[PDB]
Amino acid sequence: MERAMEQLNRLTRSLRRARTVELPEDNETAVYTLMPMVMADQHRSVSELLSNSKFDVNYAFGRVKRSLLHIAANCGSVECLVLLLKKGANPNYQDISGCTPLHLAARNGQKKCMSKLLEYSADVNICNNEGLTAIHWLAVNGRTELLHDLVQHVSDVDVEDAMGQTALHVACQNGHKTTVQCLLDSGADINRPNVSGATPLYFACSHGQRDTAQILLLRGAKYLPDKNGVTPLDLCVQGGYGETCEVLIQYHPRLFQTIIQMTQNEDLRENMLRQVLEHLSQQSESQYLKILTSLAEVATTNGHKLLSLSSNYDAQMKSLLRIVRMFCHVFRIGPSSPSNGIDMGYNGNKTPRSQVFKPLELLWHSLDEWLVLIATELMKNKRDSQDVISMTANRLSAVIQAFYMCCSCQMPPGMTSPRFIEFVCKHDEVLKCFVNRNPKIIFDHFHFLLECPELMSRFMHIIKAQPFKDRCEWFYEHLHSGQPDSDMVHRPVNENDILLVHRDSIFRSSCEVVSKANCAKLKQGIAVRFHGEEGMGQGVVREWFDILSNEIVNPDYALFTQSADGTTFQPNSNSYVNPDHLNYFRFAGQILGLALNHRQLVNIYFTRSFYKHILGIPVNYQDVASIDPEYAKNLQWILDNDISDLGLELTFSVETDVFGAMEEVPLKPGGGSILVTQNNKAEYVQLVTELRMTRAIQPQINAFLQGFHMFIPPSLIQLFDEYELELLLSGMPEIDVSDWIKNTEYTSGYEREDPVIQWFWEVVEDITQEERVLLLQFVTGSSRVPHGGFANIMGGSGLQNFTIAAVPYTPNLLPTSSTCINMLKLPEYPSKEILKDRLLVALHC
Amino acid sequence: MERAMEQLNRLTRSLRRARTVELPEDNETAVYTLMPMVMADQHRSVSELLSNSKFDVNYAFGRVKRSLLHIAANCGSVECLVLLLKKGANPNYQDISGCTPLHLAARNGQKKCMSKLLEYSADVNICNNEGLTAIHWLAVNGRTELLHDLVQHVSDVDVEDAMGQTALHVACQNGHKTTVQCLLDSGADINRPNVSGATPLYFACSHGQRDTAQILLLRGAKYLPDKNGVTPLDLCVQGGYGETCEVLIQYHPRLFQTIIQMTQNEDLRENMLRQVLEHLSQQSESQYLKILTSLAEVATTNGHKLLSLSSNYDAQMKSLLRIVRMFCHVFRIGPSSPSNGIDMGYNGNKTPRSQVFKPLELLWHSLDEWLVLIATELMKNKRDSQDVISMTANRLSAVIQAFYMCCSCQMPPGMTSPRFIEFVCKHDEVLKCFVNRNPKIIFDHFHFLLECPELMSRFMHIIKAQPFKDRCEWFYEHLHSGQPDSDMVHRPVNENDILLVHRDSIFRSSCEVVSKANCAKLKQGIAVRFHGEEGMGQGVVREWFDILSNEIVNPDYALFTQSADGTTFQPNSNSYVNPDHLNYFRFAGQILGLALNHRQLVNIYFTRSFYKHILGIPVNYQDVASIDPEYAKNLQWILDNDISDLGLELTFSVETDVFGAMEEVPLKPGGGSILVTQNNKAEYVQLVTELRMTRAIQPQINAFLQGFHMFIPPSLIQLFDEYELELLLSGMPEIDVSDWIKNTEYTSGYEREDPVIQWFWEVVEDITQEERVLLLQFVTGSSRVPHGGFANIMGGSGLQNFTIAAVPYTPNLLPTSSTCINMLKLPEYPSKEILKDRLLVALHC
Repeated sequence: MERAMEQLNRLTRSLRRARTVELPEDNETAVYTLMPMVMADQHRSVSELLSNSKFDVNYAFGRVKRSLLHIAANCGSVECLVLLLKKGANPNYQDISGCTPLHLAARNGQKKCMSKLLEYSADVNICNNEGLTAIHWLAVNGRTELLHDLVQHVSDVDVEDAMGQTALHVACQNGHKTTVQCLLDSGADINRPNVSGATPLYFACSHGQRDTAQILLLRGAKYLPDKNGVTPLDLCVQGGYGETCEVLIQYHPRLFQTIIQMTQNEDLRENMLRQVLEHLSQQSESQYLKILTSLAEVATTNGHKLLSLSSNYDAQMKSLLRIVRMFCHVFRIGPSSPSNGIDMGYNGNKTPRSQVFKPLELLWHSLDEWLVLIATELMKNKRDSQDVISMTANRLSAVIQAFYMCCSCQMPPGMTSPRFIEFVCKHDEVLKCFVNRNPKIIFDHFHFLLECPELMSRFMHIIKAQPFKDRCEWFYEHLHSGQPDSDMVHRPVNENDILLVHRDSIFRSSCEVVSKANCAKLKQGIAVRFHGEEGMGQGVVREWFDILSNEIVNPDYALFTQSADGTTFQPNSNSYVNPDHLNYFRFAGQILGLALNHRQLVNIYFTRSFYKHILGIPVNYQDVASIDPEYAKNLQWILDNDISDLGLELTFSVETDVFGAMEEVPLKPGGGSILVTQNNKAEYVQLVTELRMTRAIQPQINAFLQGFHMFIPPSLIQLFDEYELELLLSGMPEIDVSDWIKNTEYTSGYEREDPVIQWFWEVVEDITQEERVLLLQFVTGSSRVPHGGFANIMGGSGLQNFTIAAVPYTPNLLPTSSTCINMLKLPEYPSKEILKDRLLVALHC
Repeated sequence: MERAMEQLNRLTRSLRRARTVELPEDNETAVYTLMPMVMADQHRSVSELLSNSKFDVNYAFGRVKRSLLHIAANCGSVECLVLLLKKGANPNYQDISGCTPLHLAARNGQKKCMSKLLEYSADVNICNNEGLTAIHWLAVNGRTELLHDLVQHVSDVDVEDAMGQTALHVACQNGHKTTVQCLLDSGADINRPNVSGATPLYFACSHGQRDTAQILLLRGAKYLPDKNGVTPLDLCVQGGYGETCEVLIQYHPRLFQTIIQMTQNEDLRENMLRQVLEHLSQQSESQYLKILTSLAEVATTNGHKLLSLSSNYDAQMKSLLRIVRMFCHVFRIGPSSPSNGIDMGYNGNKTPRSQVFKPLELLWHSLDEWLVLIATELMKNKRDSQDVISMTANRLSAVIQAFYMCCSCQMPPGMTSPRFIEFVCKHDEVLKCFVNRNPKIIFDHFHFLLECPELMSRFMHIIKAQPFKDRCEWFYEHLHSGQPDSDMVHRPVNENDILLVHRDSIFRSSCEVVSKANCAKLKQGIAVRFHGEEGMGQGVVREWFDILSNEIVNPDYALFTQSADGTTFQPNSNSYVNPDHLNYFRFAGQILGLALNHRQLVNIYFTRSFYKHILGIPVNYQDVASIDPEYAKNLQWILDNDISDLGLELTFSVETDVFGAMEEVPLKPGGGSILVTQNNKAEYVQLVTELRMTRAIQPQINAFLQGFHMFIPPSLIQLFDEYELELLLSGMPEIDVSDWIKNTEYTSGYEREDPVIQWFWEVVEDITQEERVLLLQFVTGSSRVPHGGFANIMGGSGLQNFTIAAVPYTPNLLPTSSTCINMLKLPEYPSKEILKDRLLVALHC
């Protein structure tokens, strides 16, 4: 009969909202309704008509093949969970990844399921095929409360992955508290060696969990190395964190010495040691002393042992520096307080210096014990001057580097001790005797001993004591290195190495651009752009300079002029008319400052005065000649004469006919109140020159350098000679001896028939280009022959090719090059060997 | 004798600082010392020993060949300037560019030089070979003071470039005051026709110099067109500035009408007219009226003249809109005050409406005079229904577009007048009769008449009145256009169309990404990136979606489930457990929202309910069947029966067994206090359904759409049918009739021997793909056959290939597809033509 509808007649009336019929005859259908309702947490609904059914739970679903009993892990359906277990189940199934509802409850954080599951039970000691246990699952997650609420059910703390890790091994690898105390309360093993022999502790010293480690050593946790032999402590280094060591050392003060041993080694990136020592140094004064004290002893030891001659030059030496460099750095931060860094409040100290520095004093005394002998040895070796000398020199070279390092920190910034100088006072001989052997060297050991101008304030001395001929291939080092100082050999990078130029007004526009940027972004071969247009990288860069190669010397802002030669330039004294000029002078040197760093020439060259004022020299007498010959020619006549002869005196105040005013102005205060002494003849005119400069040069020159020194520091340049200097502004010349032969002019009734000229050419045609280029400028001032060759020489005004001038000028005297006359004046030597020998004496100087 | 040194013996003593000897015997030397000293402004120094010399000034220098007399232009060396002119000179030389020291003094701003030069004189009427005169040089620079101080020397104001420009022509082309008044005071010509006939005034109307123009028309400056015939006034338009016109019209009120004539034209970018009219409208109320009034008359005229049938469809129509569109825009800014914009303070007005709108009223009355007849014509044409009809329709179509434009501005935003509706009330017949002819059209004229839902709040009406068969190639328009609404056919661009994804957590990561951006940046086929890695543009984009094609339907956050069919999805009702879900639902639609805009499928498809809740439909009865058959099967049995039969009633409060509570809850307040009426049988269960939805669907659905509508507005979609909808989510299917033939299942003791099946296939194999795809889903619900073909069908649970079912089900009735049974139930038609004809009646519906 149709009474089968009667159950539904109840369902429709009052249960159709909640439920359907449990007679679809497919277990897959049952999940298609229950799978929500399980997750609905419909506690008893699941049972209501399920009271009739023929579908057991051991059948599962999904590609996982997972039962709803697993699913109940998710939403906390504890009542349905029980309802399932009234039906029965084997919860720790062979799930696809070795999982189980228990693990999944933990992941879902349903407490009561874990409880009610474990009011029943199924073995937890099981694992995933991926490795983990229930307990390990919780340890990484650090799921404390359930995990403490879990231990009551379970027997063993020997639980392990098949790999062997315990929960204990996890919680410090991850970093966590509570997992400790429970298992400590449970009585687990503290050393519990891994398969590799590692320990729970061994993790933490990789980690930085200072506080647990404070508990464990309190708890009595043992210290010991790996099965391989390494220590825990080598790791807390590479973790960089030092309070964890500070915690460690409260439990083991013994090991403080070990760090002094860990630094002798060389396996490390040294910087990490600084992190540690930086911190600890700021953890006591009494520490801070004993630290430095101990270091010096090591330094002192290795110092002696570098002089233990068998020591390799590599081993001891590198060990040394790594102690010293920090030692220098530590003193910068400086005398610590207990538990704290540098002693605040009181700027002095408790007289540490002897206690800390005594081990040095023996080494330096020991150094002195060698060096003082050594001066005797090489100096006494008078008739006769492998090289143990050069060997031992190198060993000491490291030490010589120390003597700046040890010394250059207990002084304000930049300033040196005269104690350094006193060292030089005794050993000056030997010091020359090294560079006598080692031209190759300065930028390695000595690199900074030069660098100080306050030492070069004397040690200009040795810079000259090494003469010119050695400087050539190291004049080249500044080219085929970067500048061999490492900040200049090296080029940085930045995310925006780009500048945008406005094309029609590059002279003022670039001033608006480059002023709007900072040095470090610009200390690089940066690419350049137009304003709103690309420029093909290097292309616009070529355009940008070589346009500025015009704009700079164009009278675009009333800025420069040509000197008396023509074919060159010198700044206009009158550029103070328009006050922005200094912004252009600062700008000017910056632009050139790039030109040399990245080493493409400029299509400009300048007179001699300008290079000289840059490079820092007091300009000599004869440079005057390019200003006006009628001035200089007659001053030369004065250099023969004295006050006794000429029957005239200089009024030491003269009409400073400048700025539309014959400004009566003295030579000098005090200088205005004297008459000419015979000694003064060149000396005031030097001052007239400098005072011919000061009116426009002095402010403007400084403005120019301060823009210039951005891109090269002033002191790298001290090698260079001003004559050679332009070669990086212009490249080497094509030495055009061929076209030179073509247009040699001759005077004094004079043509190549003269054997003097035959003897002349015979010397010329064996001369190095390193001297031919000098002679070219020595007599022209300017350098470059035009594009076609030496025939293109125009003399500025009238095509005066170069002239060779021999005259009855005394053989007892040296030449003078009538420069803008494009001429060199020479004495007629009597004979060949006299010419061939003494013409060299004439020309080299 | 050596007494020649005596002059220098004075020089050294007291003049060597200031001077040298003037005997170098080269005039080029003299410049090499003086060229500074000239610029030094050494007033008298230049003369001192120059008193003896043999070098005249007419010799010059540089590639310019320029004298120091020119150079004195620079620094104001008036005394030296005179000193030169004591020596004599011809200052207006044939300089290289036709220049002269006078021009150069002006450029350098040295007043006295200009004075002292012109205490002497040389003809200023000369010019540059580049074109300019002295006076023109000053005009552009606007160098007033010297220029006023200049006129006293000079005779003519007829001065001109050889091109013919006067100073007067310059100063307004550039914009400047003072040059006017001086020459006005001088008595220059105000019209002064150029070679092209242009005038000084003619420049200003290109320029915007309102104030001079205020002076000139005050001064009596004449108005007149070009030699070509164009006006000044056409330029002040394209300069966009209107007060200059406002200045103009104070002097010429007559021309106010001309702008009404300038807008009829079509040479212009219309926007500039808005700039003008925007301003002027805000320059009086009485203006503001007369403006709109005049416009309507033009509109009214052109309106009639569009109905002057000879008018081309292009000309009058475009003229119209350009009046109306502004007219609409003007009212937005709205009723102006005198001299000012919109009347502040009082939100009403002075009753403008009839005065402004009357010209419309005739046109619309005139429109009504046509349309009311026109309904008669086409409707009375009853036996018999080129096409002047379609022609005149198009003409009116423009007008029909007006009727929204004229109407949709005196109302708050979005809302319409029922006056519009009243128009439809009379003309509904004709309105259908157009689209009856014009399927092709809506997005051109009507585009917005649809767009209003408040009009579609009725005009849903005509959207259905046009039936399905027309929608196919315009269902395709949304594909082979963008969406044919222009904002969607068009894609914007931005400088950063880039998003950065984090690869291992794309589901939550992308939520962190896309929430961190704004719509307009994202309304584009934007490229995508990984976090710290590139992704090959389209590649990661494919990866990003097609990973999300998994992540979305993965139970990754407890979000979706599979529906009863399997092989599809529906949202989990239980996703309210974890409150961020709405952020994912909003997120969800956004992600899909891109998928359709840029038209690559998703590797997902959904059930029918989900599409229906999206698209805005009230879900029908039979969609229920995918939820539970045991529910739906028995409700079907109820649809045969009524309260009279079944002997049962629904308790209108039932156990809402949800959230672990048999929540006794009514059907509805008021619904809970009734018993079943026979009419109610489907009606409450609809409400049960919607209330089976509301518990989870209602909040979540809205969250999903609000993320979705970002990338398509809701109303573009109103064309679509939900069945066809998925094709843009999945692409068209490979219609696999071949493999379909291979695995056709058969039941009711039934195999292809039956002629019914022969008659079946005979109909099937002529069916369009546009209907075959429907039938596939009509009986499967799901769409896609797996990769290998129709043989891969798995039925979800048990490989139930599709089944064809014919039964003694009455021929008087239509099919029902037992869908997840993969079956279609059909009546056995008695004969072939009955099958061939009436099976169509069965299947199309």
